Amino acid sequence: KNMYDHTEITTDSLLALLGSEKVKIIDVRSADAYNGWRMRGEVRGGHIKGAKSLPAKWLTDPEWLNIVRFKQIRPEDAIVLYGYTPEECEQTATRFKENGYNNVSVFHRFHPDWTGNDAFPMDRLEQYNRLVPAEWVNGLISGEEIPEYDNDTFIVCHAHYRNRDAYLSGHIPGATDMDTLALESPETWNRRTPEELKKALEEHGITASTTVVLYGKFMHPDNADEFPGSAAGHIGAIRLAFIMMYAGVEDVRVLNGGYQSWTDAGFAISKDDVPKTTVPEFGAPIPSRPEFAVDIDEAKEMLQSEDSDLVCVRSYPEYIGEVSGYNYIKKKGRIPGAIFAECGSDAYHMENYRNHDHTTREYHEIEDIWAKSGIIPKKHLAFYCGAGWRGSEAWFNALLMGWPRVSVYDGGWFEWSNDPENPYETGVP
Ligand SMILES: C[N+](C)(C)[C@@H](Cc1cnc[nH]1)C(=O)O
Ligand SMILES: [Cl-]
Ligand SMILES: [Cl-]
Ligand SMILES: [Mg+2]
Repeated sequence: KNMYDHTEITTDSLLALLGSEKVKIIDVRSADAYNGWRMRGEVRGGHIKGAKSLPAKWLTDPEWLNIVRFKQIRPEDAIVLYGYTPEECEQTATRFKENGYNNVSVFHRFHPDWTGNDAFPMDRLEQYNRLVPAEWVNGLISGEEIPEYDNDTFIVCHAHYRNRDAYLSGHIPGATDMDTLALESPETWNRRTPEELKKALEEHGITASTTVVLYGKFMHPDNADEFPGSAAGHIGAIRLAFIMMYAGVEDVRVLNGGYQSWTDAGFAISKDDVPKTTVPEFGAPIPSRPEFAVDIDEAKEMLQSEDSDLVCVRSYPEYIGEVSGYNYIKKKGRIPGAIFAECGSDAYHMENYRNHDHTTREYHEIEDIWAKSGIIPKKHLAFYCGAGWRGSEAWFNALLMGWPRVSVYDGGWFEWSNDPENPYETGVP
């Protein structure tokens, strides 16, 4: 065993192992490349079919070994690493060997050999171009040619909940801030009326034909604060992406991992308070995509329909009625008949849908876990949570997979429990 010299596996050998249950093929490129972005100009992007994502970026994470174990990558597995180059794999190969993995090989010919021949199977996140890497945003704001972009009008929007300091403390150059209160009402925590959305989008400089790039800043939400949501900026960004896509912005992108991805890439930060450039007319009837939103009467119908389900994206203490999740909800319990899809640790964290760096979790893992609960694309799914934020992030993950009938039930537990006639469950199921 040599911690620093790694066996090469040939293309022929790896081809013969694609179906092996005992082989784990590990893509150490960025998660955005794994999803399908052609980050080196390859003609076919994505990953080797069956490969898992383990970005070499994560080697500096003190919890690296726990990430690997949670991915079910075990020492008895044969580990095959690849990246754009075998040199990109060397540190990861050594890290596996230092932690008791004795069967570790490096595949040298993923690019250009594997990517370049159409008989070598690859996979990709179907709608990966909605989930953009920092390098794409940098090219956009620099006026440079970038893939998956044919527009001439864009805006980069920094989302926050009543927390302008989230933006003023550091933001992507030229970006403007959007408080989530611009597009959702504090009375209902639902999306605002069409007339309000039209005015708010126009005042923020957004037309239906503007490419809107949304991101937020994660600032370590604390349940002891009056407004922990003010620190969950990137959930808020995906919430606004949902409302904008519902409203009719044709081209909405989300920066994968939010602000952390921008600074991790080494790009310059701005603290300017950028004034808005208003536009006079949104340019499309609102809402253009009403099917993206489900309200309570439709949600009740979906609970009675075989081809439909509500998907509860809340924490386990919320689900069993231990806590409400919120300092503004007193009632505790759950909507009867929903399928549980645990979000993470509480209302302000999405650990089960994210990596430690806040990029979206490897989509195969989300897909496979969902399938175990019957959360599958042949259904009409309405994702929901307390009041729509976490549900929007789950919804966006399904949208990225190309699922054809996914919605957010906007009202969530807030609306449901606000009517004392609605039934609810509590306790361990
Ligand atoms: C709808 N507001 C903005 C009031 C929510 C947003 C939210 C974040 N994670 C769950 N919900 C809140 O901050 O509690
Ligand atoms: Cl966040
Ligand atoms: Cl619930
Ligand atoms: Mg709501």
